[PDB]
Amino acid sequence: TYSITLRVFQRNPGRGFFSIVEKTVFHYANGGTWSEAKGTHTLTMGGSGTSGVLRFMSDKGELITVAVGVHNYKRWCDVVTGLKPEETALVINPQYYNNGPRAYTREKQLAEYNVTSVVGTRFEVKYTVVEGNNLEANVIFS
Amino acid sequence: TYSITLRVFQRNPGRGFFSIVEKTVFHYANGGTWSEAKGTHTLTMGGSGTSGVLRFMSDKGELITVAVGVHNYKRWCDVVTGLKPEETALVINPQYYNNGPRAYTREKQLAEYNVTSVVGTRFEVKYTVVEGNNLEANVIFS
Amino acid sequence: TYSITLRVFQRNPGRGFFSIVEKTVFHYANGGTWSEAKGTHTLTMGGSGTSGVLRFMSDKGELITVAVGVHNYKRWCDVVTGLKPEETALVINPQYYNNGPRAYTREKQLAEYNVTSVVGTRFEVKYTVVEGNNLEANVIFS
Amino acid sequence: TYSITLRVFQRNPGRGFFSIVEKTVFHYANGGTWSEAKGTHTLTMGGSGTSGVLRFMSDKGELITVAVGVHNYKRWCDVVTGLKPEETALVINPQYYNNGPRAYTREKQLAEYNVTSVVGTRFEVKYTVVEGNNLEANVIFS
Ligand SMILES: CC(=O)N[C@@H]1[C@@H](O)[C@@H](O)[C@@H](CO)O[C@@H]1O
Ligand SMILES: CC(=O)N[C@@H]1[C@@H](O)[C@@H](O)[C@@H](CO)O[C@@H]1O
Ligand SMILES: CC(=O)N[C@@H]1[C@@H](O)[C@@H](O)[C@@H](CO)O[C@@H]1O
Ligand SMILES: CC(=O)N[C@@H]1[C@@H](O)[C@@H](O)[C@@H](CO)O[C@@H]1O
Ligand SMILES: CC(=O)N[C@@H]1[C@@H](O)[C@H](O)[C@@H](CO)O[C@@H]1O
Ligand SMILES: CC(=O)N[C@@H]1[C@@H](O)[C@H](O)[C@@H](CO)O[C@@H]1O
Ligand SMILES: CC(=O)N[C@@H]1[C@@H](O)[C@H](O)[C@@H](CO)O[C@@H]1O
Ligand SMILES: CC(=O)N[C@@H]1[C@@H](O)[C@H](O)[C@@H](CO)O[C@@H]1O
Repeated sequence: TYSITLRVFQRNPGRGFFSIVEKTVFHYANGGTWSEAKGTHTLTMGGSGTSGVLRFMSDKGELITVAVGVHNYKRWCDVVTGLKPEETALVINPQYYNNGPRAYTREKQLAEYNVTSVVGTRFEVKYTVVEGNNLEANVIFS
Repeated sequence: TYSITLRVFQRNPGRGFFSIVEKTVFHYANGGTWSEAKGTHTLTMGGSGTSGVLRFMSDKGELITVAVGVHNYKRWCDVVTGLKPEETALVINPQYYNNGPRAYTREKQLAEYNVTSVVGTRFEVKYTVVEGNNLEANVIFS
Repeated sequence: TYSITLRVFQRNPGRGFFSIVEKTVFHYANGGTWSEAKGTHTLTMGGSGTSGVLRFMSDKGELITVAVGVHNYKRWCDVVTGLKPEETALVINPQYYNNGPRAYTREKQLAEYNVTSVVGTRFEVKYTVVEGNNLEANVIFS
Repeated sequence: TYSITLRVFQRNPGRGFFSIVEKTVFHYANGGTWSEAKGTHTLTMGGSGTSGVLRFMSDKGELITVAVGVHNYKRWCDVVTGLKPEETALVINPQYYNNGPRAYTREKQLAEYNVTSVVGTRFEVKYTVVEGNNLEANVIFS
């Protein structure tokens, strides 16, 4: 099994406050499950080769997704911003597979990624434990 | 908009205790979002014609999904039991659409549904507010 | 240290639906902390001789407290029903100590307790692991 | 009635990550209740003259309390850091009343407060809606 445990940091009240509105798990590698403990979020997966997505909405209406997973035994991540209401995590998660338009990002096996949305919100995913089967990352909104 | 607010009742400790492991929203009708308040769960959707799925796992390992949505201005529900780890909510939710194998169940526009899993767990979804745009249902595990 | 992990089973929609409105920890035995994981609640305490209280409110306005702790190396529990709004958990938890009016109930060291309230709600606390330092109980509203 | 709604912003992973371990409500003004919605925390109180406390613990072991309430129709707040395990919120909340050692801080009726702890964690409470019965504040750990 692989697990990825996420801690969500929110830095700047001027951007609003984000909460989870959707959590998906892709079906490869015997799937997996999201759980919550002590304010953190863990994605537990049946092996290497799958992922999950958290979609967040701010109290100012902004929609963004955070994807994390393991590809060929190495962690990966992505953040997609500027989403329309119909672009749910259910739409987004599969786009990393089956030659979809986000596969290239999974293939990078990134330990960190940064993006600013068009409306000016900074997002970062930074793995703090980057190797092995019990991975850890901070997700930072600013 | 349509909303469906769910209250989860668990009746029988002998079946174990269930918690949410995934929440999806289908992309029709401008999508929608899950939220939590006072121990309840609300799916807020952009109009009639979409749905969302909660997947639950018990502390005894059982996996089941609960689907709720609105089809042609009437509520619907379903429960799928006996799921394998790879049959995530991300797999299940789309199966109600595009002539998928669960579409017939959405088309029934049920205000209640009952099923017992092969391992003996009873599940019921029962709408308590069955008309209008602010729907309410109890989800009962036993 | 001692821990008590609680699973809350709400059986009967006719009583309405309860959510937590307060959680206290008494200061003996070097105190302790409440945490949440996978829909459960754990009180971790620094030794034998302290306790914590969860207060619940139903969406029909009913207020009740559940107390759990360890007294002379044995678990105890209590449920107080029919509470007024001014009777917060902060009021109730100390009443088990300093020769307060609920001390006798702590002293019973009960592994199960059943009480039905003035509005008809049935409450049960039943420990499923009743000995040792890693205690487990079901809290059932019916 | 008065309500205070809190949004918790954790800015700095270097301080570790905090989660709630206790929530108390003082018994004046007919008491009150904590609730959670969309990742936020609301204390609802029966009138002016009471308060509640959230205690937080970081995954590095740090214990701190945030107190919020209404005194003579004006909001107040306080943050206490460097707490010992025996100094539970149940100990701290009453210290603002009955001529206790923190009463002066309540009496200040602060709309903002900044304190940095012995281990270097910066805390700020800042009310964003500072008048009326529907109060709002950001709680920032940095
Ligand atoms: C071992 C491993 O991670 N295998 C994965 C496989 O499961 C699938 O995700 C594929 C997608 O292009 O990428 C890899 O081959
Ligand atoms: C108005 C309405 O609910 N329309 C829906 C549409 O959105 C889609 O879900 C379709 C699937 O067969 O079922 C209906 O036509
Ligand atoms: C060892 C042990 O549990 N000691 C406790 C002590 O901590 C205190 O709670 C007292 C209350 O009357 O009951 C016992 O003596
Ligand atoms: C109206 C009002 O806020 N009254 C309060 C009262 O309830 C109590 O908290 C007291 C503490 O010294 O401070 C004020 O007098
Ligand atoms: C502005 C923005 O959010 N762009 C995203 C980018 O972050 C992401 O890596 C890519 C692949 O999923 O899709 C979009 O280009
Ligand atoms: C035993 C079991 O869970 N059967 C489910 C049924 O409940 C559901 O309505 C149907 C359509 O989704 O799929 C399966 O037949
Ligand atoms: C009806 C009711 O809630 N009675 C409670 C009882 O359960 C509790 O054990 C006792 C001591 O705390 O106080 C009250 O008698
Ligand atoms: C370093 C620290 O946490 N000091 C606190 C201060 O913040 C608080 O206002 C006061 C009254 O409660 O108690 C302590 O002096």
